[PDB]
Amino acid sequence: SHGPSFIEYNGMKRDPLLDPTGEPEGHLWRADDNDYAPNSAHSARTNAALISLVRNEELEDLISTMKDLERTWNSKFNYPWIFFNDKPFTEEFKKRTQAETKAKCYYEQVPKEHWDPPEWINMELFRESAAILTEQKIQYSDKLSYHQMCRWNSGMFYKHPALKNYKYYWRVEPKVQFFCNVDYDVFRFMEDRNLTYGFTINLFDDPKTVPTLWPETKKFLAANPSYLSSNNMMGWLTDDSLRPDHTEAANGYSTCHFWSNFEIGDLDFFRGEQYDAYFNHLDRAGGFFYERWGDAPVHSIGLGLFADAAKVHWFRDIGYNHIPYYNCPNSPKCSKCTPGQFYAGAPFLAKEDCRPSYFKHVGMH
Ligand code: NA
Ligand code: NA
Repeated sequence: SHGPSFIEYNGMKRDPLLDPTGEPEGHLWRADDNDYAPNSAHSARTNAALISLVRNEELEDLISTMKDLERTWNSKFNYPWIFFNDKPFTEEFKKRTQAETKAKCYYEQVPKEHWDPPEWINMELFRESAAILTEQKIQYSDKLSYHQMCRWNSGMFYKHPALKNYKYYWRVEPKVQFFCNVDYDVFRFMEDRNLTYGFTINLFDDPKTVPTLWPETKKFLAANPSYLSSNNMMGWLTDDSLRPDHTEAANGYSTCHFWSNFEIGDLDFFRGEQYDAYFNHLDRAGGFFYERWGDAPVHSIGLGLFADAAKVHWFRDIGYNHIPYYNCPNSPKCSKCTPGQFYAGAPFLAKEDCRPSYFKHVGMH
């Protein structure tokens, strides 16, 4: 039912999002039953934050996003927002953002050591490979800052001092929509079930951004044979049954990833020995700069090799859009999205959905 449609792969045959979509099973923490007052010192909030890497120039898009997340969820639960940027935030940014929430907002700067390329990266080699990716990649002109963002999301955000006393994060990107009321504390949902990571969308990537990522991953695994988890996603990570040319071009990796612009995650997974050693291996290999290794594939591979797959959750009930893709469930809590419509735009976008592989090899839990 949830398997692949072919005409050539052309997306999902029957999207599970069409099924009546409700809340997860088990105990759920409700706002009407608990102290979630924004300034209460004895609230039901766990140690979690909404986080966003965002520039001053993206303020208007951020405000639209905050309005959706607040209306659908955070106006009831009042978790804090923590904003990150390599430059200082303006007073206008601070005033406008804090005006959209009753929760506390924090404004943080990424340190130089978490943003500047590391010493071992040769900037001439960077510029040469960037010129080639610029020539090859569709609707793409390279910038150093894209690579710095990917590296920051991959290995640095969870080392930031501001997050030291936090265990969970919900990553939010400046220009996104949320469509569905969510009436339970998602952070404590994760905590009570010892969940590691939550996603809404699962996509193929551009193999040109990651050609040596899987080869470098295999080198890391050969050097650290005890790191591979028992409940791993090797079948999903190495699948070639939907788009075999992607898997060939990325040298053994399907390119499939959790679409990391949305994440709800356990910071302590990424801080752990296994994932962080993986990140540092990749950091030394140089592919964050000499290629364009995305934080999405890097997170997805890390989770798929080192996490328990039973602790990774599809948040099917969180209606979500980041252009051009959607997670829109069939629920009366949602509005202004079409249930089960994966994409908006030209029909060639349909094949970018990797959930039929993820659901086969890992599951829909
Ligand atoms: Na309450
Ligand atoms: Na290009």
